[PDB]
Amino acid sequence: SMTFGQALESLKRGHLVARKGWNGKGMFIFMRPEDSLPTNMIVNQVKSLPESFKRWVANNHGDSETDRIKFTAYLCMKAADGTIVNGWLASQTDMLANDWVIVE
Amino acid sequence: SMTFGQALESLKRGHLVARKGWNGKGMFIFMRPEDSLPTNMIVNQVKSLPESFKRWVANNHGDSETDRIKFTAYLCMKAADGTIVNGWLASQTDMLANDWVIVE
Amino acid sequence: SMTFGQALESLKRGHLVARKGWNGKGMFIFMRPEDSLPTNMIVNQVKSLPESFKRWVANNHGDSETDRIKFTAYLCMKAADGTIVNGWLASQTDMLANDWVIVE
Amino acid sequence: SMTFGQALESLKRGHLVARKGWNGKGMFIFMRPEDSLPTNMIVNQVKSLPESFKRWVANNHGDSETDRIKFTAYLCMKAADGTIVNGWLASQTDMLANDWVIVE
Ligand SMILES: Nc1nc2c(ncn2[C@@H]2O[C@@H]3COP(=O)(O)O[C@H]4[C@@H](O)[C@H](n5cnc6c(=O)[nH]c(N)nc65)O[C@@H]4COP(=O)(O)O[C@H]3[C@H]2O)c(=O)[nH]1
Ligand SMILES: Nc1nc2c(ncn2[C@@H]2O[C@@H]3COP(=O)(O)O[C@H]4[C@@H](O)[C@H](n5cnc6c(=O)[nH]c(N)nc65)O[C@@H]4COP(=O)(O)O[C@H]3[C@H]2O)c(=O)[nH]1
Repeated sequence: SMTFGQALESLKRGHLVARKGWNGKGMFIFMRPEDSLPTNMIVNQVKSLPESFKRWVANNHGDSETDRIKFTAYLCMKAADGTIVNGWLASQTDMLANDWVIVE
Repeated sequence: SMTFGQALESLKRGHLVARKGWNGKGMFIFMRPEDSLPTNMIVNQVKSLPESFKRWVANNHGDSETDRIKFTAYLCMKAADGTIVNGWLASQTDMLANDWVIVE
Repeated sequence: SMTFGQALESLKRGHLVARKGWNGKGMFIFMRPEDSLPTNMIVNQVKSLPESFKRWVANNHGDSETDRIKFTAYLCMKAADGTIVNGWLASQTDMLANDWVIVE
Repeated sequence: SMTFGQALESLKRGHLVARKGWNGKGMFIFMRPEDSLPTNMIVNQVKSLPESFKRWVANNHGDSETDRIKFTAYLCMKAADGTIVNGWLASQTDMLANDWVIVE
């Protein structure tokens, strides 16, 4: 069994982790990596951003081929139902628990 | 000024919102949309997923051209420093505040 | 059939609320009220604070100044197991869902 | 120069911790301890609970049964403005950062 801090260090190394308290169900959390993207690609290609954000980027960067915007790493959950919940957050219980385990 | 609930309804409609308490700084939050992705593309194309997740998908879906996995909508923050924080979360203060405003 | 924003407005008015899927486990959330306490009370009376915090207050707030410290309102959950989780937080799913209901 | 996991272990041992960038504003987080309270006390004594919750306990827990209710440990923040934010939550950035420090 691990603390949440050990779970986090495992997540940073690319592993899948879970809490025993979740009682299996095929649930686990994982980390999606950071990347820095060109603003022109943000404006002209990226599907998964709302138009208001893309318009803001376009207004402040124009046609720049060199400007970039950093998208941070973040945690996600593969839920029991199979869906990926982007932006998983840790409850007080999760943060203080010592029942974390490695899934992969 | 708006409650967090009004801010959320604005976010669902694609707007950028902020709290006055943040004191400007060009900060705002926004919603990234939901999508359902083919598992073959998850395995063979998606860059922004860790290899452990991609290997799990490959082992359970193989070469399927029809299986899909849903990635939920989520909130993000465009921070003062210009970075996009994926998976923004609301503090108790944020949830209970009535100083939310529309940015765009 | 209530958004999270409407659930929050109901919580601010003292109700117990839940998402429909929680019914089987009987979970709900509620809001604990704000209060402002005098520094002497914090240092010498309040049991539910760690010694380091009481000590910080004593040394960074003379109780000779007449100062009070505000303890903010916050959300809590009555869990399936019957425990009270202080400091409940909303997942992306919870924030964007429209299946909230009033329990009382 | 501490991960969030090491910060959590220090919090569990009663310390006040912060991220380095918080120094200018003097913010820190701390853990409030768990306790178990008898139901009669919850219904008839505890001020810092809403009436609906006290009423729920009274009607879903006879105080004739000898039952106690556990109130979990949780994190809090001493904010820049000096207020105590009950139920502090960790952002993705906070969870993945390695700039945590012990304040006391
Ligand atoms: N709604 C939704 N769609 C998803 C999600 N994950 C993947 N997709 C879809 O899969 C496409 C390819 O993802 P990719 O290979 O990571 O290719 C991505 C990736 O390389 C990069 N990118 C965009 N946003 C981020 C981000 O927040 N973090 C990282 N690390 N890369 C990102 O930009 C490329 C193009 O992005 P898109 O045009 O959006 O193209 C995305 C998008 O249509 C998700 O969680 N939600
Ligand atoms: N560990 C733990 N114990 C709990 C909890 N809820 C109640 N108690 C216990 O019940 C006692 C009485 O609570 P109270 O009548 O609300 O009486 C409280 C309340 O009036 C006030 N107070 C302290 N902290 C807060 C806070 O964060 N918010 C509010 N609104 N009042 C607070 O100070 C009084 C004395 O506090 P204590 O000496 O701590 O005394 C508390 C504490 O021993 C909980 O969630 N966790």
